[PDB]
Amino acid sequence: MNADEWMTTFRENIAQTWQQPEHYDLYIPAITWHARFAYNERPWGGGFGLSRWDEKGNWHGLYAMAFKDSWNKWEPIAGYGWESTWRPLADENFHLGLGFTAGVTARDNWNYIPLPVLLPLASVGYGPVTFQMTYIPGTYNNGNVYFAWMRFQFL
Ligand SMILES: CCCCCCCCCCCCOS(=O)(=O)O
Ligand SMILES: CCCCCCCCCCCCOS(=O)(=O)O
Ligand SMILES: CCCCCCCCCCCCOS(=O)(=O)O
Ligand SMILES: CCCCCCCCCCCCOS(=O)(=O)O
Ligand SMILES: CCCCCCCCCCCCOS(=O)(=O)O
Ligand SMILES: [Li+]
Repeated sequence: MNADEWMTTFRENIAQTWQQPEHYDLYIPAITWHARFAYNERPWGGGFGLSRWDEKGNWHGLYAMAFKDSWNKWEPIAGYGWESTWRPLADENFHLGLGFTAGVTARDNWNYIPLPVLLPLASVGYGPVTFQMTYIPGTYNNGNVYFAWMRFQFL
């Protein structure tokens, strides 16, 4: 795909989620686990966002969250999320998704200097209740971890 076009469509999709949002979400960090067991830490925090389901049935969100990181220091993050969404069952309320988030975070490790974030997203949910997650890539201490939250859609 073309990058000028891609960029305008991305920017467009962000602006429509801010200007014409459909719902709010409550984000409740739930669980982290490692991808390569030889896991279950439970982060404290929370967040809020705006979201919509588009004409293709795909999810868009703008969010702001804060959680305790792996040194038990507050870690804020804000960004955009998108998922390609499928509703494969007879009850259309079940939804499965895969996508990405782009945003900015900051950590105590680096004196809260802002850091750009680009990570994958996946989710499964029923109606307004969704278990959604990311994966932090890295080989050795850096990452290889999943982080999941409950997302409760309201209004
Ligand atoms: C509770 C959510 C907070 C999320 C982070 C802030 C989003 C900033 C605006 C994005 C839309 C860009 O604005 S627009 O004027 O181009 O449409
Ligand atoms: C860089 C900061 C990002 C915002 C985090 C929210 C701070 C609220 C104050 C709780 C202090 C600690 O309270 S405790 O519930 O953790 O004991
Ligand atoms: C739709 C909501 C999306 C929420 C995404 C949460 C990502 C948190 C981790 C940021 C990167 C941290 O990188 S680190 O290597 O410094 O840990
Ligand atoms: C937490 C796990 C997320 C998994 C995401 C991948 C979902 C792929 C589903 C295809 C749906 C079936 O096809 S459908 O065309 O009938 O909808
Ligand atoms: C639409 C009517 C109002 C919403 C209440 C639905 C409660 C769903 C709880 C389970 C979600 C579990 O996620 S699951 O999709 O894997 O089951
Ligand atoms: Li709404």
